[PDB]
Amino acid sequence: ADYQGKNVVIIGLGLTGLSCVDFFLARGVTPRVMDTRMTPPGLDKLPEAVERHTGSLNDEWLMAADLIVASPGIALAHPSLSAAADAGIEIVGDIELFCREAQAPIVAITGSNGKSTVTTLVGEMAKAAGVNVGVGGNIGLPALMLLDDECELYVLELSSFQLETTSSLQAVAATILNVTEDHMDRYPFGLQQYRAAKLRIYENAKVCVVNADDALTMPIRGADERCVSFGVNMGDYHLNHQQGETWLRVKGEKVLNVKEMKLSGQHNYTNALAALALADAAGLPRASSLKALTTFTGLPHRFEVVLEHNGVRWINDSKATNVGSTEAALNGLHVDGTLHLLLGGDGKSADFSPLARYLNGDNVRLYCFGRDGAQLAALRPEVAEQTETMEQAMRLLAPRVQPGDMVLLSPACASLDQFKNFEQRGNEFARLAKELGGH
Ligand SMILES: Nc1ncnc2c1ncn2[C@@H]1O[C@H](COP(=O)(O)OP(=O)(O)O)[C@@H](O)[C@H]1O
Ligand SMILES: [Ca+2]
Ligand SMILES: [Ca+2]
Ligand SMILES: [Ca+2]
Ligand SMILES: [Mg+2]
Ligand SMILES: [Mg+2]
Ligand SMILES: [Mg+2]
Repeated sequence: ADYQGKNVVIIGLGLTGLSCVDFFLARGVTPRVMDTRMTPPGLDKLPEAVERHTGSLNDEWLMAADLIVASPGIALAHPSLSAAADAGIEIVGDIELFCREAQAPIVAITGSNGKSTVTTLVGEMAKAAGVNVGVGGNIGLPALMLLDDECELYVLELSSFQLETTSSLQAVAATILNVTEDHMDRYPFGLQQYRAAKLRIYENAKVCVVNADDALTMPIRGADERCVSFGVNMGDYHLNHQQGETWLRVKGEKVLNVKEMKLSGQHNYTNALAALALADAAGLPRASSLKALTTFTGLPHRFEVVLEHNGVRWINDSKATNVGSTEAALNGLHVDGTLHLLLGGDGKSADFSPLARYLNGDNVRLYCFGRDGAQLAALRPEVAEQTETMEQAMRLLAPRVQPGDMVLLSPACASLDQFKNFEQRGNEFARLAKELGGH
């Protein structure tokens, strides 16, 4: 598309907004930019020529624009944007700009949880085939930074927020991995409104990879001839457990024993299935995609085995900052002895009731900490202890573990009451696991 001579206004000075600034400058267009923060981080990366307004939105700049490029962090429902829309001003996001320029096929991945794992895994499948693949879309690698005529395949992680402002995506393969009650400040009409944003990913997709276990991932008018499913018990791509072992199964055929993989957890096995389905649909060779499943290490803090010693597996799932992530960790969980489950932090008013279903059984102990520890201990008080900190909780459980046990940090909560971020929480857990369980 051609933006020469247009009055372009960008909202957001995070890395996404900065990537939009670069996009227009590279095309000889000098945009204006605004951010509601007084001192956004990206301010000191801007060139002198770019007019900027911080500390609020600038309504007259919006109402004068030919094109508004909105960060995913502001809602189309914000009054200033609604007023611009009412005036007929075009509002797009970075992904819309990307889709108008992309000259290679796009694999598009959304869902409440699992996006970065599946996106990274599809990217590894492409790399194993020797494809110059561009993987991005998260806040650390905005999609526009990937645009290059040398790129042969794009693999994008897309949020519901980005999909709301995107109309031109034509994915070769698209998935909604799952939909769980989250992000509800932005979706005041509930789960079906959150879903509706994600459902946009299937518009004009050639193949829709759907979750056989989550009906909210089905396209809006239902399953159609484009749909390929993945699931635990059944689907085009599913899991087979027999005689103590587990295999990935595709169209009625085992393709891989999961012992060849480096990932753990049933939900990571279904992530592997979704990735394989997407890669297959994209035209990547099956053999190299399976090879990638055997070499992919997984991402830090995503149900990550940081120590396996003396028959005890210590699992850093610090990125489980919400209930849906921890529920998926507990569902189908394989533990020979006792699960020592670490829950805690700032739960952001979540309903933890869903976790109760998994917390019966004589082989579970809860160790609850942080701001909302008392609420988490209440799930099942007779097997629960409460401490202030994660380290205190780990020192409580360490003398009790036995071969066959699992120590799982899957907090279901944000870390910011006690840590700088979830990476610091997971790194501290890994340090303590080695101190306390390594000998
Ligand atoms: N398919 C899934 N369903 C639910 N939770 C998942 C799934 N895949 C991974 N998770 C968990 O969600 C958290 C974030 O995983 P990640 O792959 O970073 O997702 P996202 O990029 O969507 O934030 C981790 O706790 C991880 O174990
Ligand atoms: Ca802003
Ligand atoms: Ca206490
Ligand atoms: Ca956090
Ligand atoms: Mg992500
Ligand atoms: Mg079901
Ligand atoms: Mg609170």
